[PDB]
Amino acid sequence: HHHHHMILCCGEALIDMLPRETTGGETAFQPFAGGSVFNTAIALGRLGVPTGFFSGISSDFFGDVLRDTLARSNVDYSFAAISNRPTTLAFVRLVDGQARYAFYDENTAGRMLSRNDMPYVDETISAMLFGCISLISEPCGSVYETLLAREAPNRVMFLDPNIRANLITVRKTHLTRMKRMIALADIVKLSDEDLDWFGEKGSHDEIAAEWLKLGPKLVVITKGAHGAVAYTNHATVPVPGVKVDVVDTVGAGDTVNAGILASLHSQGLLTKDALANLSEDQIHSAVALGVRAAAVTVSRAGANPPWAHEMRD
Amino acid sequence: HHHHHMILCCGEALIDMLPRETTGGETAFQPFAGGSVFNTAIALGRLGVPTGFFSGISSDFFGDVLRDTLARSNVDYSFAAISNRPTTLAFVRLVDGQARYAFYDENTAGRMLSRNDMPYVDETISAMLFGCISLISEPCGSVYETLLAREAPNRVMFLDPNIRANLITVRKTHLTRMKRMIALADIVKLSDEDLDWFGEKGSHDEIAAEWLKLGPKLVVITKGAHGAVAYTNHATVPVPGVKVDVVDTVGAGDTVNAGILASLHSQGLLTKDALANLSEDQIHSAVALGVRAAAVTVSRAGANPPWAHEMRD
Ligand code: NA
Ligand code: NA
Ligand code: NA
Ligand code: NA
Ligand code: NA
Ligand code: NA
Ligand code: NA
Ligand code: NA
Repeated sequence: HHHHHMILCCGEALIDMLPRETTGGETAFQPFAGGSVFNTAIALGRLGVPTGFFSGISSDFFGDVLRDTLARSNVDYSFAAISNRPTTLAFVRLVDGQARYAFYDENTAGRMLSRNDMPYVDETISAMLFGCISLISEPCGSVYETLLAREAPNRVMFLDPNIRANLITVRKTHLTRMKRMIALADIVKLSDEDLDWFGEKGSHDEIAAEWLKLGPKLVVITKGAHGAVAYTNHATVPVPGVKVDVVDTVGAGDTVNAGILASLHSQGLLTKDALANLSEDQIHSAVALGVRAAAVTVSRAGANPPWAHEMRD
Repeated sequence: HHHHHMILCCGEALIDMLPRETTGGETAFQPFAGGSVFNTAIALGRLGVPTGFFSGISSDFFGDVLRDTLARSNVDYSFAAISNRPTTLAFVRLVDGQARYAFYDENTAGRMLSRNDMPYVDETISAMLFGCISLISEPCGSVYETLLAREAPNRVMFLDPNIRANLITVRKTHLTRMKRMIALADIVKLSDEDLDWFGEKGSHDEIAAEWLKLGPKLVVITKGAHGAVAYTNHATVPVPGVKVDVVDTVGAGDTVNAGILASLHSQGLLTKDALANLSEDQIHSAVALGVRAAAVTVSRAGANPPWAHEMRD
């Protein structure tokens, strides 16, 4: 009965433009489907969760790449708003030792979203997910914030404040905005790197405790190779990392999101009441699935999350 | 004395994003410096003509590619207006048999040019050059049109209406605008493909005759492999093509522009009076240089025009 309820992901869908060598031996940019909320919808799709995607998607050929990717991962993107504006591009370049970024998001299909584009949300939507860059950008951010505010009292809200300082150099109004978004979330997952960008005092375990009093019932901090720690009002759950050979980490965190949600969905715990009474074991299963799933992704030039027929054992 | 006068190119500078294969065996886009007026400035630079470039150039890394390319071809781009807006991108993709295009020009450094950015033009500027896409785009087009109108009475104007239907599907106001630009030009060069987009009656040789009455003293129609025909009020000059093995044709026409101008510059004929009295031989030398120079470009994945120390014999 809970099994057919949908998780509706709301946020950015973009193209990661990553440097590769041509056969001629020179630098080119290879287009990958991407975006944190997008990547999470894909991973939820591949895990067999009924998944929706609300966003602004272009009708150009890059938009085509995104819709094709969603469709092949069984994500329902009928919610999405299609226009003739271009697709967001995120450029990564290697200069000497380090990466440099260029964010091409002028007048895009994603950025120029409108209140009128807001989707109808009925009782078959058990949970919704929001991300950082789309919530912070203007004018689309106003739309997603509105949507989050409206449905927060009705449904499970998952928030991933993935700070991308490299894409958009972050300021206070961004940390200010994100902070007042946290209040509206039931589940919050962020990396230890993300949490540091918030200027808050104390231990990581201490910060999590403050946020649990702000409305979230579950806070998850991810620690790269070292796995993650999950915090609620009833427990703290360390989950060890998994050793694997890493090609890259694009979309790794997004897969963690998906595993946590898929497990809770599967366990039939995606209600506000059930999240308030999670046992230690239920928390561990969710975060562990998240970690296992991300193990696969980092292996093969992700964002390329695992199908559920992968991870079979 | 005429030898130190500068040709000032005014128009777009963009990045051609062309499909290549990665070592991994998949499609990527390789960034090339490009833009018709840009390509022409480069070629004039490499031919040893004192050359200027007025345009809108980004401060991002794509903008860096363009400034580096200009600098290494000895083009003076101090006239250019630098801002923090992104660089124009022109995507080409091969789908089945044919090419498909995507033009990414939202809120760019090039497109958002202003009246205030207009350059000071003194008596050391013998000639100026304008192109199509920048003259048609808004709001930058208003700026270039203004500039052309102001300096037309003072200096030699060269106009290249290179129609790019694939980049921007062309409408009447574009043909209307281009047409009323032609009046202000002393030299006009366009391809037979370009001329067809104008809906005008009669033979190509007939059309050229009409335009010569509109103000232009010299009209050149290029015919791909078959070379070109040059028209004035005193003569008609067929110039045969050159047989070469062609890698591509990006920037070919732009090199023709440069050779015509370089030759006239060298011959000391870049004045309104001298263009009104060109002999048959003087016309032939100019257009022939244009054709020879373009022979080199089409050979090596241009826009990559010849240095004058190439073409040495
Ligand atoms: Na397209
Ligand atoms: Na914008
Ligand atoms: Na966006
Ligand atoms: Na990966
Ligand atoms: Na940059
Ligand atoms: Na614009
Ligand atoms: Na432009
Ligand atoms: Na070429």
